[PDB]
Amino acid sequence: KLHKEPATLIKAIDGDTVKLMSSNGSPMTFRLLLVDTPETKHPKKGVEKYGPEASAFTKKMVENAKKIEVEFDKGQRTDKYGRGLAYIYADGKMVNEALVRQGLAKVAYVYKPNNTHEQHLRKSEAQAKKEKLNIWS
Ligand SMILES: Cc1cn([C@H]2C[C@H](OP(=O)(O)O)[C@@H](COP(=O)(O)O)O2)c(=O)[nH]c1=O
Ligand SMILES: [Ca+2]
Repeated sequence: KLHKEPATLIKAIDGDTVKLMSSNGSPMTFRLLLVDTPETKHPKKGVEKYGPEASAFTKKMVENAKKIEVEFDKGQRTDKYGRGLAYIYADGKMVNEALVRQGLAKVAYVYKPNNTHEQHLRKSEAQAKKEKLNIWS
């Protein structure tokens, strides 16, 4: 149902933003749907706590994968900054979920109709909270 396709890593930027080579054949910046990892680049809030950890996690995950796939939700495919909005998978593992599960991101920016995996992400977030991991420590 959801549109999914292969992509190739260009570079990991931070915990929730990565540059990939789309099936299109064009280099694009992707921002992970439904999550927010702590900031590491913008002068507002600074280098938030867990930022570097979130960044390291994502980098590790995409750099070690055999296969990267991008899955678009049902509504808009790009944000106002021109970033592609998707669920990213590394060897069939959802990075968006992986981060939440570890308490390295919170569920955020839920913009209907792009919320197909919201409940899934929410459950993982509840578990991380319950286990008092990283952000929830
Ligand atoms: C995740 C996501 C973020 N965004 C926008 C909202 C925020 O804009 P503003 O910058 O105007 O606040 C910003 C959050 O991204 P970052 O966490 O990368 O900064 O990107 C969307 O528009 N749609 C989305 O699905
Ligand atoms: Ca962020």
